[PDB]
Amino acid sequence: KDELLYLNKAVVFGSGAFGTALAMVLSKKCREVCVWHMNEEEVRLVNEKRENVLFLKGVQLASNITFTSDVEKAYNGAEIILFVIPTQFLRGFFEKSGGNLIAYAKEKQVPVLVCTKGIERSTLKFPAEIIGEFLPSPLLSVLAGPSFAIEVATGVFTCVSIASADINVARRLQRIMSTGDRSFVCWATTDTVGCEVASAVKNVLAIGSGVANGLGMGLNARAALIMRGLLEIRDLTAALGGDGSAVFGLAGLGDLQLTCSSELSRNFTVGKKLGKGLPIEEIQRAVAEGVATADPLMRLAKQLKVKMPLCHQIYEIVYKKKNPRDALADLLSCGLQDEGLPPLFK
Amino acid sequence: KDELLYLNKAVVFGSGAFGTALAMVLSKKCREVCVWHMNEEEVRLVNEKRENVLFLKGVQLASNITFTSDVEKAYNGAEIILFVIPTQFLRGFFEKSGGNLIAYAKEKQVPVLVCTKGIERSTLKFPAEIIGEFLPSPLLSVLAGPSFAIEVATGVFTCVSIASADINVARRLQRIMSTGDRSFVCWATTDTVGCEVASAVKNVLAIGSGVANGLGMGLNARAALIMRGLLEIRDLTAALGGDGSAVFGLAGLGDLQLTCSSELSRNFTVGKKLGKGLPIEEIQRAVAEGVATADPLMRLAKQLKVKMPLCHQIYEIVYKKKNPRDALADLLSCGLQDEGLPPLFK
Ligand SMILES: CCCCCCCCCCCCCCC
Ligand SMILES: CCCCCCCCCCCCCCC
Ligand SMILES: Fc1nc(Cl)c2nc[nH]c2n1
Ligand SMILES: Fc1nc(Cl)c2nc[nH]c2n1
Repeated sequence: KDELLYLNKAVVFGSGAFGTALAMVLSKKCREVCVWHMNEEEVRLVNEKRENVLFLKGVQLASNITFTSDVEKAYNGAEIILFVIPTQFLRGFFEKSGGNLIAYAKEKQVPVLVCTKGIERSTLKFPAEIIGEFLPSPLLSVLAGPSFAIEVATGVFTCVSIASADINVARRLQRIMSTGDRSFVCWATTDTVGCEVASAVKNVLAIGSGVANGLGMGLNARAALIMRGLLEIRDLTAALGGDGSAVFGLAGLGDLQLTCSSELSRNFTVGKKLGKGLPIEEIQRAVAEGVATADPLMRLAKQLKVKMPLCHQIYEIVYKKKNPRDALADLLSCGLQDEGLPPLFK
Repeated sequence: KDELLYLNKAVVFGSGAFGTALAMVLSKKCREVCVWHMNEEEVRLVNEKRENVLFLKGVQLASNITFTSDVEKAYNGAEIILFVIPTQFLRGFFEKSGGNLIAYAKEKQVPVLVCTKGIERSTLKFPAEIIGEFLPSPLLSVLAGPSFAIEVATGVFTCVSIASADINVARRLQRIMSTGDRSFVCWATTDTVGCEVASAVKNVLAIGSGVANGLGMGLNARAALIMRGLLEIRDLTAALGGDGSAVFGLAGLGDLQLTCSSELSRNFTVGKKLGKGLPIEEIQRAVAEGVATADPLMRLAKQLKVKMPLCHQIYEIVYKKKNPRDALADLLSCGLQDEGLPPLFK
């Protein structure tokens, strides 16, 4: 059924740019939308100026969006729950404040949409997997795709995929998240692993994109990094048991090419400074997702015996003061090779 | 063998930007490089100013690159032949001036590299297929990948794929085209059809990218157009008997994302003006490859019963004065769907 679903209430845990942007999306499909933010003082401010001046300045929030520091009131009555809490705080949130939330979600069978991205350092697990330790899979879906927050928040045409092991679960969330004016369109897929992998790895690759630019390279190089980088996402996805159908879709190449072409992003800028010879210490003044993700990514890759040429070199440049130019030469020391892509048709 | 091959002579038929750029690449692997250009008066000019002021202004040609209007002297002694002659002139060139050239190529078993891109209107065939009517396949390879001419001509890091039904043929051309400083790296593949399809369709899609921009959309939209557009390249490739291994590689998504992000390209500008409501007649002052390719592409698609949503709508906007906004709505009238990508791993 391509018929949309409207709800009475939606709750979004995570007040970042993406989370706020998604709250704007939901304000067009849900009579009420609550956005949980821990700092009460800042919550009042946001509700007063009707604008998330903290992480989405310049965008006026719909009048039916209300920020709150009260976890209980936040999810109370919600018919869909979105998690956009940073990876490092995810587990702690559930242990310290998710008790009743979890019970409610299970009791009322409320759909949960995972929008958090990254890799937990202690377990090398992805967001949806972490959340899966507290909530059952039947209620878990992941949202991923080329979706700059500003564009999503202001209703500029955007496409994303919704992933769930059970495609029917994804299709229902697809009916909830897709907007009436077709400005936010969702596509269903089963590849939850591919989505989480791509969402994490793209940030590391984006730093490599920055490096290439700071190294004097142009757009041909960026296109090659994206194409060869996507294969690393594919290989890691396979090793993690993912079906891989999201790799060459919106969450995979779609989001990857977008993220690697965002020259003003912190991942890019950090990479550019690294390509220009600046030491990481000096650059650190700004925590780019790519920097934080590179270590656990490398450890997970090693643990699974997955070779990730680009990501490995990016880790060396960022963590082992490796000279960008030398890293590049090492990458190319492999010699002439075949593109390494299987045929699609026999 | 990852060991490079150097030659005494190389000839490039086609003096355009890409052809000249490739001549620069060859000047680093071939003692002598001839570039055929029909107009003798212009040939003398280029050789005097040692610069292709006609299609690659600003780039000084290597001293071992010589332009010429003499087809015979051009290929005489060449150990590799590149064709970059525009599609519409390809067949006529072989009929009127390729007689001895063809004989020589067959006699000496000289490798031929097809760099021309497009669709011949009269036969709806691709460049390598057209050339295949005069020369045997064993000697035919195709070059495709994200490769802006200026960057290639000046040695800025670039990656491309070399396609040949017989992978061993591609691997040898890969040893010839790849440069000693690893600034131009070639990857071998068998998907000649996918490469030719992607190279032609990308220009039509680039116009759609322009439309999206002139329509007020942002980068999320562009990323979605690239991802969904790639599927049209895939489907058409399948229908033409291609193995498809190039679709998600350098010649496919690599070149596509690059071509769709070139905001200053004619395909983009034409698309932008169309998205802004300007009639094609008014815009035409500049023949964008996308405009010329859209008609034969649509006719070939219809002939093979291949649905190409984006390319079809772009054809309507360009040839049938269809309102960009209406085209967009028609594209989205399909309703909620699954992403439609098969799993890569079982
Ligand atoms: C980290 C610097 C940016 C690199 C520029 C892109 C180069 C892409 C080529 C990758 C080839 C990898 C060889 C496979 C082992
Ligand atoms: C031609 C205008 C540009 C369109 C902007 C990109 C939209 C991509 C969505 C395509 C969906 C196609 C539905 C499949 C039939
Ligand atoms: F952001 C953010 N979110 C949550 Cl949930 C937190 N818990 C402790 N610090 C935290 N910071
Ligand atoms: F460009 C270009 N190339 C060739 Cl080969 C031609 N033959 C006739 N006009 C032509 N224009």
